[PDB]
Amino acid sequence: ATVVNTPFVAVFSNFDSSQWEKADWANGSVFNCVWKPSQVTFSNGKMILTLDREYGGSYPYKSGEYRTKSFFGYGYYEVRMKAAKNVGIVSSFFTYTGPSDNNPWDEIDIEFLGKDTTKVQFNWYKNGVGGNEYLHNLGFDASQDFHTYGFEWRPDYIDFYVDGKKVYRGTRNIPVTPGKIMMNLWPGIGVDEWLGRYDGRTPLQAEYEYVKYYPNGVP
Repeated sequence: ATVVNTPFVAVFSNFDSSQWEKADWANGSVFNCVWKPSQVTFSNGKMILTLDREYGGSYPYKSGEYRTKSFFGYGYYEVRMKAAKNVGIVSSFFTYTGPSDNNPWDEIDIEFLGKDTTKVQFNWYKNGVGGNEYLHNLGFDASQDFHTYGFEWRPDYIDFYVDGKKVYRGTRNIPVTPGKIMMNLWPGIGVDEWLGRYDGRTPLQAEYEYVKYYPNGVP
């Protein structure tokens, strides 16, 4: 149960599966899918999250959320990934803790709004209060090939990276509490102005090659 304070590397072409959990429940909130383990699969060196229709469940859609068992502190978080492109959905890479862990809801998000994959959205929560949505123009299409994305999280700031280059700093209401690293793919509900309305189109997938955490350095 020690916060991880040493380098962590999961390359999904070859990694210790035992450090991870597939979600098998519904997040609720603005997410119009249930998580199933069946929707997290592995091929071509990649972890694949697949949003697909769901049959006779309580949700119209199923999808995948993959989550570390460990909690991680201040430092540099990096994902290499290729977002799903579709109106109304999100592909993500983020850190999260909250009341499951007797913690405040402290979270740092990098989210690719399917409706426009030339943009990446940064956000974060502290004690359950967000309101930091910043949309960055990538200058390429995030769904077209893999790129790396990341943040150095520190007590006073979060610095956002795209392909090894720092493009933004947030300073307001920075989270404090070590979180689990997670990736998910979902259709939104009740959030049309933000995501567009979800199409209902399936299957859709987001693909990830790795996740790395460095307690010390940046690029």
